[PDB]
Amino acid sequence: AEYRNWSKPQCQITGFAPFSKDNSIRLSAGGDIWVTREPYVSCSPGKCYQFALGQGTTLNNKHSNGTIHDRIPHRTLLMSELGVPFHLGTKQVCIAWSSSSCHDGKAWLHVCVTGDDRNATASFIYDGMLADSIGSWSQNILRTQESECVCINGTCTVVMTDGSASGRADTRILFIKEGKIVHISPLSGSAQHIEECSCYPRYPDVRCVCRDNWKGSNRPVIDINMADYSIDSSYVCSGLVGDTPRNDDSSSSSNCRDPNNERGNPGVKGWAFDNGNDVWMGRTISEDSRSGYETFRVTDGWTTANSKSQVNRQIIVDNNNWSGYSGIFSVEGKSCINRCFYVELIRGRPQETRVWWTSNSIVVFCGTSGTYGTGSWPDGANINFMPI
Amino acid sequence: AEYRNWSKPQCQITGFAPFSKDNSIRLSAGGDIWVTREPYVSCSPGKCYQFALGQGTTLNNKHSNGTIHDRIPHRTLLMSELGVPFHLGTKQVCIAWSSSSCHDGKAWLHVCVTGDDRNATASFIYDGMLADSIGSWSQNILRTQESECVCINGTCTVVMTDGSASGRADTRILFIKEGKIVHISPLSGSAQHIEECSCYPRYPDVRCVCRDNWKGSNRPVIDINMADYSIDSSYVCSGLVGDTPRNDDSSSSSNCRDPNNERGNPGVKGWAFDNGNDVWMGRTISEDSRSGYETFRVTDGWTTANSKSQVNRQIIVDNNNWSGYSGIFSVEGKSCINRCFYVELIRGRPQETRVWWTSNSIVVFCGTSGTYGTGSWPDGANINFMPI
Amino acid sequence: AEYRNWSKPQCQITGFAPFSKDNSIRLSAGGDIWVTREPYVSCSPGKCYQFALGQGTTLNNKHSNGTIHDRIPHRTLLMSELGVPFHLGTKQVCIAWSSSSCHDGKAWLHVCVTGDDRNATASFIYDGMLADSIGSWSQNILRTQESECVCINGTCTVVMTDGSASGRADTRILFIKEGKIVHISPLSGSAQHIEECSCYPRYPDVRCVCRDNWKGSNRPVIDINMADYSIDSSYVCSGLVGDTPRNDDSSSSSNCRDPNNERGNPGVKGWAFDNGNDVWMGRTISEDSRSGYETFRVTDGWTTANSKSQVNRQIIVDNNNWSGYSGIFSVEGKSCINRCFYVELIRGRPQETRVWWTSNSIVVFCGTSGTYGTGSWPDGANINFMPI
Amino acid sequence: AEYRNWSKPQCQITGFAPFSKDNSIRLSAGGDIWVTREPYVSCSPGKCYQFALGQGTTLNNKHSNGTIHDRIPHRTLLMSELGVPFHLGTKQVCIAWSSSSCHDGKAWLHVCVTGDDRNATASFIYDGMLADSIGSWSQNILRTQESECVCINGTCTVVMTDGSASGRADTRILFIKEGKIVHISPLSGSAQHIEECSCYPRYPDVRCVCRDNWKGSNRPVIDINMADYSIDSSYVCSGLVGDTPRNDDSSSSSNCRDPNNERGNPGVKGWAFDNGNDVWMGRTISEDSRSGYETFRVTDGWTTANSKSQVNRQIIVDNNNWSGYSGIFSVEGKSCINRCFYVELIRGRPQETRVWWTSNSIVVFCGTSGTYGTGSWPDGANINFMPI
Ligand SMILES: *[C@@H]1O[C@H](CO)[C@@H](O[C@@H]2O[C@H](CO)[C@@H](O[C@@H]3O[C@H](CO[C@@H]4O[C@H](CO)[C@@H](O)[C@H](O[C@H]5O[C@H](CO)[C@@H](O)[C@H](O)[C@@H]5O)[C@@H]4O)[C@@H](O)[C@H](O[C@H]4O[C@H](CO)[C@@H](O)[C@H](O)[C@@H]4O[C@H]4O[C@H](CO)[C@@H](O)[C@H](O)[C@@H]4O)[C@@H]3O)[C@H](O)[C@H]2NC(C)=O)[C@H](O)[C@H]1NC(C)=O
Ligand SMILES: *[C@@H]1O[C@H](CO)[C@@H](O[C@@H]2O[C@H](CO)[C@@H](O[C@@H]3O[C@H](CO[C@@H]4O[C@H](CO)[C@@H](O)[C@H](O[C@H]5O[C@H](CO)[C@@H](O)[C@H](O)[C@@H]5O)[C@@H]4O)[C@@H](O)[C@H](O[C@H]4O[C@H](CO)[C@@H](O)[C@H](O)[C@@H]4O[C@H]4O[C@H](CO)[C@@H](O)[C@H](O)[C@@H]4O)[C@@H]3O)[C@H](O)[C@H]2NC(C)=O)[C@H](O)[C@H]1NC(C)=O
Ligand SMILES: *[C@@H]1O[C@H](CO)[C@@H](O[C@@H]2O[C@H](CO)[C@@H](O[C@@H]3O[C@H](CO[C@@H]4O[C@H](CO)[C@@H](O)[C@H](O[C@H]5O[C@H](CO)[C@@H](O)[C@H](O)[C@@H]5O)[C@@H]4O)[C@@H](O)[C@H](O[C@H]4O[C@H](CO)[C@@H](O)[C@H](O)[C@@H]4O[C@H]4O[C@H](CO)[C@@H](O)[C@H](O)[C@@H]4O)[C@@H]3O)[C@H](O)[C@H]2NC(C)=O)[C@H](O)[C@H]1NC(C)=O
Ligand SMILES: *[C@@H]1O[C@H](CO)[C@@H](O[C@@H]2O[C@H](CO)[C@@H](O[C@@H]3O[C@H](CO[C@H]4O[C@H](CO)[C@@H](O)[C@H](O[C@H]5O[C@H](CO)[C@@H](O)[C@H](O)[C@@H]5O)[C@@H]4O)[C@@H](O)[C@H](O[C@H]4O[C@H](CO)[C@@H](O)[C@H](O)[C@@H]4O[C@H]4O[C@H](CO)[C@@H](O)[C@H](O)[C@@H]4O)[C@@H]3O)[C@H](O)[C@H]2NC(C)=O)[C@H](O)[C@H]1NC(C)=O
Ligand SMILES: *[C@@H]1O[C@H](CO)[C@@H](O[C@@H]2O[C@H](CO)[C@@H](O)[C@H](O)[C@H]2NC(C)=O)[C@H](O)[C@H]1NC(C)=O
Ligand SMILES: *[C@@H]1O[C@H](CO)[C@@H](O[C@@H]2O[C@H](CO)[C@@H](O)[C@H](O)[C@H]2NC(C)=O)[C@H](O)[C@H]1NC(C)=O
Ligand SMILES: *[C@@H]1O[C@H](CO)[C@@H](O[C@@H]2O[C@H](CO)[C@@H](O)[C@H](O)[C@H]2NC(C)=O)[C@H](O)[C@H]1NC(C)=O
Ligand SMILES: *[C@@H]1O[C@H](CO)[C@@H](O[C@@H]2O[C@H](CO)[C@@H](O)[C@H](O)[C@H]2NC(C)=O)[C@H](O)[C@H]1NC(C)=O
Ligand SMILES: *[C@@H]1O[C@H](CO)[C@@H](O[C@H]2O[C@H](CO)[C@@H](O)[C@H](O)[C@H]2NC(C)=O)[C@H](O)[C@H]1NC(C)=O
Ligand SMILES: *[C@@H]1O[C@H](CO)[C@@H](O)[C@H](O)[C@H]1NC(C)=O
Ligand SMILES: [Ca+2]
Ligand SMILES: [Ca+2]
Ligand SMILES: [Ca+2]
Ligand SMILES: [Ca+2]
Repeated sequence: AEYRNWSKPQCQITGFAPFSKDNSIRLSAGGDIWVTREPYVSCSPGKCYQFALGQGTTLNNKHSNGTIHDRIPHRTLLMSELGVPFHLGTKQVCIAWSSSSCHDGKAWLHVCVTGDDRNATASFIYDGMLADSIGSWSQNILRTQESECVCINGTCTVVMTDGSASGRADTRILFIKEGKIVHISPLSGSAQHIEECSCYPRYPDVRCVCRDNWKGSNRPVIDINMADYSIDSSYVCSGLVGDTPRNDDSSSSSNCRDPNNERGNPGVKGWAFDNGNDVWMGRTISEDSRSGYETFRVTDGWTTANSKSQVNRQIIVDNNNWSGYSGIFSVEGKSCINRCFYVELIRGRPQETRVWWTSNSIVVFCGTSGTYGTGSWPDGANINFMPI
Repeated sequence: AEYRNWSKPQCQITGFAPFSKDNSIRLSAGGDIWVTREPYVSCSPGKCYQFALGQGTTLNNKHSNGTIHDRIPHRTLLMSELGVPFHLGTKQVCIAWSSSSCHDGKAWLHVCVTGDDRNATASFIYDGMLADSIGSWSQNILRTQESECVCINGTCTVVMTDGSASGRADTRILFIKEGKIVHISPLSGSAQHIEECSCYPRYPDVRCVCRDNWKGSNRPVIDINMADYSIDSSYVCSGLVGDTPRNDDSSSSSNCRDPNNERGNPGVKGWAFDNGNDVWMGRTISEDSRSGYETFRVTDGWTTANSKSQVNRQIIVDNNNWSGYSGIFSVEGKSCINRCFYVELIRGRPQETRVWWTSNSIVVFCGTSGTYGTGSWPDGANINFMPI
Repeated sequence: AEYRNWSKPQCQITGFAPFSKDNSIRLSAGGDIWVTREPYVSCSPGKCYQFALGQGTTLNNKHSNGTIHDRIPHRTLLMSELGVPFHLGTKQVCIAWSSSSCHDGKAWLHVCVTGDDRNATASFIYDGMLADSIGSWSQNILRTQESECVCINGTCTVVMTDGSASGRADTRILFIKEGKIVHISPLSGSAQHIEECSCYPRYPDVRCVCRDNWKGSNRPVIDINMADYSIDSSYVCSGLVGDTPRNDDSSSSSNCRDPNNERGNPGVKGWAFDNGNDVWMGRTISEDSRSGYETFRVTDGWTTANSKSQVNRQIIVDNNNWSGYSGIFSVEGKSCINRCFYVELIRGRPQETRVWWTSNSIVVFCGTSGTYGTGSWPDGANINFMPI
Repeated sequence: AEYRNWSKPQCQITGFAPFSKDNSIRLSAGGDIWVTREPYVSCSPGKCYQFALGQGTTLNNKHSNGTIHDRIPHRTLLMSELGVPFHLGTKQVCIAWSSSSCHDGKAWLHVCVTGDDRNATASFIYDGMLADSIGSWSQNILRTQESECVCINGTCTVVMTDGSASGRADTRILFIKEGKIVHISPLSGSAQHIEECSCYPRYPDVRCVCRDNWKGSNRPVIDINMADYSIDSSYVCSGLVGDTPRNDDSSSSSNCRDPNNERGNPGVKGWAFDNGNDVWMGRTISEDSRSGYETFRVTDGWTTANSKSQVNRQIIVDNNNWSGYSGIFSVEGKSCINRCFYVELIRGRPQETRVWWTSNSIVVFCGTSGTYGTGSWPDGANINFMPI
């Protein structure tokens, strides 16, 4: 086995087609299934896996009470083949309340953060072995992507932020080789309060679309040069913005350079990617809350400030149903690199108070250059049928 | 690994021998097992798998209520090694309320249809990656075989129908290479309403025996030329007809060319195959309902209109037990190609109203050129022992 | 991969050491575990598996009621790695109420008998594919070994009896090559009623020690010539006899040639093997019932009629606990072939009537040339803690 | 594959980073999970596994009652990939109420002791086969390490003790090659009572740190010459001692040569390792009971009697939570050999009497040469939420 390079152009797509759905919450009502959140998807060259942060309990279990809290010592990174639900035989790959994973063509790298909020440890696990670690550098909360990292030619890159709810954010970009940290670069350019990057290979570089936690409903973009470790950043140009909350479509804006100061907090993890002058992106259908999900393309939305010219809309989850985080992953075909995405479907607290638990399922779609129809693919659990 | 060609003569069989049984419903009464329907079986060169359309729930689970409905967004295609029941570690391979799968010698192809009734999407997944998609061409329930597709020399063929189950039904035959659609041919010949084809290789071509949903209790036959993509069709010659409902054996008929207009609707998925002038075929034992199952050969039943000369009858499931859909799969031996079949054993609604769910198990038989005995292998669950 | 030949001498042993235990019944009281009987063990060159005939149900399940009956259509052959209990992910390899399995160095062969009592079918499954079948030749009850068959240089041999409670037994030895029956030899020599052979390779031939159902508490022996397909048979010489029931040790006998006419019915499946003039053997501790288990060597017990000279006795299961069938399997080391055995530990009906089910666990021991101590390794479940 | 030699220097570590946690007890309250104790970890060159001694039952199962008792015939050695909890599909690798395991670069060796207290058997299983066995030499509870053995160049070593727990016991060091015992050496040097050694490679030799059961709260050290089979022993020099119970830090001592006679009984399994003149070690935080866990380095604590100079402390489990046994394992990187450890987190009896069972989970950490933060990673189960 050789290192992956992702050295192919991006597939020209017309939209997205259904790929996978796990039905975790529906299954939790008649079986032993992990309580989770912050899922994502990543593929080795041989196959695709779903990941998530467990809460150290199954759902029909009294320890599921209070699982809205993000950071406890019992959280571990779960890894299962895509489509296989998170049952009791699922592997806990490392201890983590924040994570990122990727495969370099030879082995899996996992970045796993756990410990005290303000003095955390990030472990780097390469090929099933502990290879390196780093402590929190600012003693705010050290956190990472909650989606796949990206490796080119044996060098993997991951974005991390040591930040706090007060809008403090010290963002650094790590370069890692067989689990060893070989360089760390500070964030540079105009992006301001970066969390939870969704990154993708754009050979010879890497590009991330992130979450502005504090001041922008427009999404930050980071460019990472894999050859000399230099960094740049800005915001997605599209006047149809990707975060939640946000203004409505006729009053929303972006100038490509600065956070837009429109309903900037708290934001939600999401994704977007460039196709020439155009941008493909997802977002929640609601402007206020994490409900529904839609994808579309914005013509000129990548290079012209404030374009609002959409086309190729699809509903993924209708607006009567809960969504959550979303993110990108990439797949190498014979001649081109395809872009896919997942949507976290959160059930329970805080929106549904009949139960005491918090958990999610997922749905996944992939780029197609064929044709397709319409639908809606929500979580599908009836909250009244669940353990409490 | 090379592509499969199926370029051997058909095994001369004397009947069928027991091969596999999954006991799903019996197991569902003391364990977490998936609710399913529309199962089938397909073998790679290395092993066999069972497939089915899940209902996004286990059986001992309140979400099993109402699983008589065919099309919900939570249906996924389940895949498990043959004989491993559909438990909670089962892989959901794609989102689907109608499907077909086959292995081309290198990798698995799955065809997965989901979404709105009037605007569905069919996804094509090859080697674990999304390779193509199509949208509905008549806007009235795009649907496919619910059994294995067939590949020769890297080209896979699958039959799909869209449109009104009564009138203006539009059947198309797709040709697919590594998951990309390379050609689509319209149905041609005298077959009139086609659904749920059971197909098999007949080198260098492919042949399918289908279900006439509307006017015929005699089964349609479709021939598919894999060299030039041309199509022909007619009806199985045998005066002993294969659909349900049907007339009794002394008043049933077929003229090879047209639907017989004898109790044509609604039909059931089934199979048949040719051996020279003879046909081997399965059907339900009851002429009225989906109860029992029997196989036999009809001498001259392939090439002479209205032959009623049977031999080699076997009871697979006795007429005191429910059956369901059935279909064919093929297996390559060292010197010949064998034919096998599966029977869906449907339990619950509509026939059994003590419970609120609908599900199935399977039983599977394969051609033999040896000797064999008799028996009956029904589902075996006691409806009174079940969750409700 | 090449075919196995088992062309190594037998390891010289001093006794047996503990190898595996599955604890099935103890686990069944707090988990979903298959109901089974007639287990055995067999190893491919890479690993060992435990096998058993399921009853189409888990134990904590209302379908476990009435599982004392030996022959229903829902019985399937279960296969799991040795030490992994028979849980819901266990593979049902074929449909069977009697079976035998073995690995030829390239693939698994399973012999699986199911159907009507008096008109059964035996299927032969090689490398996951149905390769042949045979019907009952006498229309009594067709049955096979309930332990491993043996393959040498690509030819596998298995012993089958088509027999009935009226002392009738038509015994045949089959020779099978990649799942095809290539020859069938009748039983020959002085053994009279043969059931449930425990067989082992003894290069270039195969040797079996069986159960006499009717006239002998001394065990029949069969020799199988793998070059010309000829057969011979006789009875184990040892005056300490291996069947149950049997006379006590001072009044028991064998003349090497004939059944001893001492408490000959019904017997139990068991094993023995030769080491020069000596025999190693197991048997129940009780002379009346299937309780306890012990092993020992009888000096001159293989070649001198009526030798009662035991040495190296070990208790495996003490005489306050239920045993059951036992059998032999063989393991290829780098320089020699070791002999190992399993004991079925039957719980429930008919001996324990608080419950309505019958099932078993197993314990497994292997030949050692070292030293060892003492113990007792029974099933260990408390019948009062079980589902009913 | 070649034999492992561990012929690299020890990684220069700055402390330990989080690696794995299994959450067994928390899962256990809503799922079928094995009752265990005496866990450990060991890695093949390809992956890591967790091991433990099962109690022949799951926790939500009436057979869990009374599982404080250490030695029953139903105890088996459980083996699972690190992070996969001990669920019903877990492999039981051998029968054992005491064990040790290790990989020599080609295959797994397991040492498994079971049977009567006064006449036990130790089985040696190599590459899934029984290879050798030994009987008890002092007739008073033959027992071994409860952590990984160590192999260099194909020869594996394991330390065993038989005889009175707190009298004179008879400790022997076994040398094993492909499962065959090739030499046994008696303990030699000044160590007096030895139990439950934690051993590691220190090329070309092996070094163990053990438990003095009777007279010392300072830990015995054994040196094992792998080429010559010669043995030496003494006590860890550090005045900060590693056993439990022990005196407080200002009145504790060690003279490197003798047990310190300070609260010597009963002790607990633990570990330490040398780095030049320094020692790295773990211990319980409490001096009286098995509560909490901490690691640190003692400067000059390996070569100067009574050093109390600690640095680089880390809390692993805080002192409001139960700990248990701990031990070491080693991992081969590209340029150096890393040291890792596990901690057993015991729940239930005798400390927690609301329930009738005893079981544990684990947490695992590995050496790092990077930086890290702080935390506490206890078991996390609420005793009030558990089956009784
Ligand atoms: C079966 O399923 C298919 C596949 O899912 C469905 O087809 C979808 O339908 C989507 C919804 O209609 C559609 O996406 C929309 O696209 C329009 C842009 O539409 C175009 O306008 C441009 C601009 O010059 C033009 O390029 C287009 O091309 C024509 O020809 C081309 C080929 O050359 C082809 O693309 C076209 O089909 C067409 O023949 C076409 O004219 C966009 O405006 C839509 O966005 C508005 O509407 C949605 C609601 O659907 C809102 O949520 C948005 O906010 C937005 O509305 C705002 O903006 C409006 C101003 O534009 C304003 O009027 C509103 O008030 C509001 O402020 C949306 O992006 C897909 O492109 C199409 N996909 C494909 C592949 O065709 C099909 O409908 C299904 N059929 C059935 C029966 O269900
Ligand atoms: C143990 O297991 C085995 C294997 O399963 C069982 O063997 C089965 O048994 C099946 C039922 O009998 C049988 O299938 C039937 O086949 C007959 C055709 O049989 C032949 O008839 C022809 C000529 O017309 C004849 O020449 C044949 O030759 C004999 O001798 C030669 C020697 O050279 C040899 O080649 C042959 O093997 C045979 O020994 C032979 O007799 C067929 O007629 C049956 O069809 C009617 O019956 C079934 C009920 O069984 C009805 O449901 C059907 O609807 C059908 O009924 C129509 O037929 C009549 C004529 O019109 C009419 O009365 C009715 O009203 C109706 O209209 C059926 O298909 C298998 O062939 C046989 N398999 C084999 C391999 O032998 C065995 O029975 C089991 N034993 C026990 C003890 O349980
Ligand atoms: C710890 O564990 C070990 C191993 O598990 C225990 O030592 C076991 O003990 C077994 C039980 O005693 C024993 O098996 C017995 O063997 C005797 C035969 O004993 C031998 O006699 C021959 C013949 O002259 C002689 O060669 C032997 O000398 C030595 O050399 C051999 C080398 O080949 C070696 O095995 C030893 O080193 C050995 O000392 C030796 O003297 C046999 O007579 C026993 O069978 C009778 O007793 C049992 C009860 O155990 C009955 O159930 C039988 O039916 C049988 O009784 C019949 O015959 C009697 C004599 O005529 C008569 O009185 C009765 O009424 C009846 O008709 C039995 O098979 C093992 O060989 C020995 N194993 C080993 C490996 O050494 C040790 O006991 C354990 N310790 C503790 C404290 O638990
Ligand atoms: C985020 O996480 C990190 C990593 O976990 C935490 O950092 C660790 O913090 C611990 C706890 O403090 C440190 O361990 C302690 O080490 C003490 C010795 O180090 C200091 O003293 C020596 C000289 O004797 C100095 O040389 C040191 O070095 C300084 O400079 C060097 C550069 O050369 C750097 O290494 C350092 O960064 C410093 O800048 C240190 O200043 C050691 O004394 C201590 O042991 C006592 O304390 C504990 C409680 O912590 C007791 O339980 C224990 O019994 C010992 O107590 C006895 O000791 C004395 C007298 O004998 C008395 O004080 C007591 O009463 C008692 O009798 C412990 O081992 C650890 O080294 C450090 N790790 C690293 C890599 O730095 C961060 O704190 C955490 N941050 C936050 C914000 O949470
Ligand atoms: C989850 O835990 C909460 C808080 O511990 C439980 O609610 C409490 O119930 C007790 C009585 O058992 C009251 O005295 C408290 O005042 C309640 N607190 C709150 C915040 O409501 C709750 O019942 C637990 N949920 C479940 C399903 O057991
Ligand atoms: C399954 O669901 C059905 C309907 O979705 C339930 O039946 C209804 O129960 C309601 C509420 O009690 C009644 O008012 C209605 O008359 C019922 N509807 C129908 C169509 O009968 C049914 O009880 C559910 N079954 C189970 C076992 O939960
Ligand atoms: C297992 O099945 C048996 C036999 O069917 C059940 O016992 C019978 O129940 C009938 C009808 O309900 C009673 O009238 C008889 O007293 C029983 N008949 C016989 C022949 O014993 C038994 O109840 C079942 N066991 C469980 C646990 O459900
Ligand atoms: C676990 O088993 C123990 C041992 O029998 C039970 O504790 C005893 O309970 C019996 C009656 O059930 C009492 O008479 C004894 O006094 C108890 N013994 C001791 C030492 O306290 C206990 O009931 C069982 N626990 C559970 C949950 O079943
Ligand atoms: C199977 O597929 C291959 C690839 O298409 C075929 O390859 C050959 O056949 C072509 C058509 O006859 C030739 O003109 C090509 O040059 C040639 N290509 C290669 C790579 O050999 C092959 O014939 C097919 N085999 C069968 C039995 O249909
Ligand atoms: C990547 O890596 C090596 C050197 O580190 C180089 O030789 C190789 O040719 C490179 N390949 C690609 C695709 O970048
Ligand atoms: Ca924002
Ligand atoms: Ca019809
Ligand atoms: Ca007998
Ligand atoms: Ca001590």
